[PDB]
Amino acid sequence: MDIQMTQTASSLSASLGDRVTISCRASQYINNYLNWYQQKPDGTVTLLIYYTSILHSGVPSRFIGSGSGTDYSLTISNLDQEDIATYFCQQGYTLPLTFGAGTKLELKREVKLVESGGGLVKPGGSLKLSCAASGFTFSTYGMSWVRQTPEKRLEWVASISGGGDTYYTDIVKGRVTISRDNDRNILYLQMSSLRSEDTAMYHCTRGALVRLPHYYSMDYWGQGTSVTVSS
Ligand SMILES: COc1ccc(-c2cc(Cl)c(Cl)c(Cl)c2)cc1Cl
Ligand code: NA
Repeated sequence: MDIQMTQTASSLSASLGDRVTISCRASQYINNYLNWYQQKPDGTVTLLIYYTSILHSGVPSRFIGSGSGTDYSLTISNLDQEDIATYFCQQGYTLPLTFGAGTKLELKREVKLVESGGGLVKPGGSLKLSCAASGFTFSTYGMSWVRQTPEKRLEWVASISGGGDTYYTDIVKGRVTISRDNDRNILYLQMSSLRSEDTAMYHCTRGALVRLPHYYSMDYWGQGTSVTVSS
């Protein structure tokens, strides 16, 4: 069954210099295969921590990731203006990949992925999303689509290995097809028979293999392309 990730706090209110702790609970054991993402106010998503406690490139040791079993946390000390953002945890232990609903921090008082092809369609319509990749050896990396719903949740849609193996979340199976062109360095999502609940911003992400056989982090995110499905 699906692993539910729970972030009990939807927002925490803090002052500059404060220390804040964001909880993340898994509904079952995830073997410490927990990633944390930061989404800035402008929508940009970056990887923050992977494998519970390993800091991603560029992240200062003011951030500490902790936890085991089902109980995890992210602590940010010496809170800075640049930390005002929404933080999401994500388990990478079993499919479907699942995210917590996010915890916003509020104050009191190179590699490129570019998505295109979104649009507005009626239920039952079709769209082809594209993600142009540059700045890395595209054919060696797993790639994914992750959508952000109007309620601001992150939902994994599909992933494809460098060699073309594919994986989908159940609710899109048989309705979308992920594919890639390793000569043109483009990732695709063909969407058919669209449904209203598919309305979301679709982000393409690069997967970094953390531990075999298939524990990944999403180490780079595009800004997304919007899909709207309306009667
Ligand atoms: C059987 O379990 C799995 C199979 C595949 C993937 C998976 C996750 C990501 Cl993010 C990428 Cl990019 C890829 Cl290519 C595969 C993950 C799991 Cl847990
Ligand atoms: Na507030």
